[PDB]
Amino acid sequence: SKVTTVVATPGQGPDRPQEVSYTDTKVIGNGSFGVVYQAKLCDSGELVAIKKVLQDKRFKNRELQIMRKLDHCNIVRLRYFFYSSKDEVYLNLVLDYVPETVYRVARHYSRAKQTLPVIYVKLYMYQLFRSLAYIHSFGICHRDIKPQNLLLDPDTAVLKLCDFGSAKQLVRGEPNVSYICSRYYRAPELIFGATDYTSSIDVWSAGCVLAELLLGQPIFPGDSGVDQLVEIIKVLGTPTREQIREMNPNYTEFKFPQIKAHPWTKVFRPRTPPEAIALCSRLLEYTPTARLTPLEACAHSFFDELRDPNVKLPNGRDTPALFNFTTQELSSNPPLATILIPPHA
Ligand SMILES: O=C(Nc1ccccn1)[C@@H]1CCN(C(=O)CCc2ccccc2F)C1
Ligand SMILES: [Cl-]
Repeated sequence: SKVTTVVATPGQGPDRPQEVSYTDTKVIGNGSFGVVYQAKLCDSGELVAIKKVLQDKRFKNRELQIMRKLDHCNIVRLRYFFYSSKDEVYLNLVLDYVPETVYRVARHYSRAKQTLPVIYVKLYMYQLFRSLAYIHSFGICHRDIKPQNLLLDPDTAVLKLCDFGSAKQLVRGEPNVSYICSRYYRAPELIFGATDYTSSIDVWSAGCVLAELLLGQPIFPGDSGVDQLVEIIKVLGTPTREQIREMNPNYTEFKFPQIKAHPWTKVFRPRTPPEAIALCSRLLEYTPTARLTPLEACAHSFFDELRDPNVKLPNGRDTPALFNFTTQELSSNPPLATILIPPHA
């Protein structure tokens, strides 16, 4: 029956603080940056996650500034934020609580020697690509796409991208650090130490998630960058000098095993949908500019089942909102609306 009452600022809308009381506070992880609590809002009884992070006095929090601009069905919702306190200041991000992650669901299937039904692979990957299409339209790259950062409501099948702690607006000409993004999901250009990478690193990472959901395990594992590259070269083949330059190591000797392109069909298990494999090959490309855009991925034939008017979830419910595209979200390529928004929508 303990209640904490704070004066917190809404995430969206004008900077107008209000009194917010929450209860049933409990720790649900230490996210390196700080602690993450779960709580229940007294008024509505809705569950929230509170991400407590040490506030730098010098500059405003980049995660916060990005989160306040974002408003999308497939991105974790910032309800409130407030400051508290050691004698240092802590920023608290109050987020809509989502009970599961793709990581946890995938692992349950994995250690039961089962593959996740393709319907869920389609649903999760499509919603990820929508979230990426949205943030990329602002020039914002996530830079840490991985199964742990993909929240899931198992009932509604709604996926929400979270953890914008590494997220940044990439401006052509300005260099960016190459040591972001988690091991297994790092694009080759990042491994090669490129600082002139684009939002297409997120597409590579998304491709790694797709393959993982199909395979039941990470496609490019390895404790070192060298090990990872070998696993990449085993699938994609040895990168041509042309492809190397576009990834952008520049100065640093080449010298990889001269291995042939292992055909994509033999990578996955026998009855893996051909379109799933086709999609992978167009996401996991050496040349960054050669990779599909998020919006192009959404319109790929692998997701056709989702656009079928009779499609429903295995639990009987309707699919979540898949077609409520905005102008912002479609700006990369508006003509695609004729595929993305089907007749019945
Ligand atoms: O954290 C969650 N939801 C959430 C978090 C932040 C914002 C919205 N929703 C769920 C509830 C518990 N989850 C977990 O994966 C276990 C907790 C956990 C373990 C290790 C590292 C971090 C962490 F949060 C996923
Ligand atoms: Cl599920």
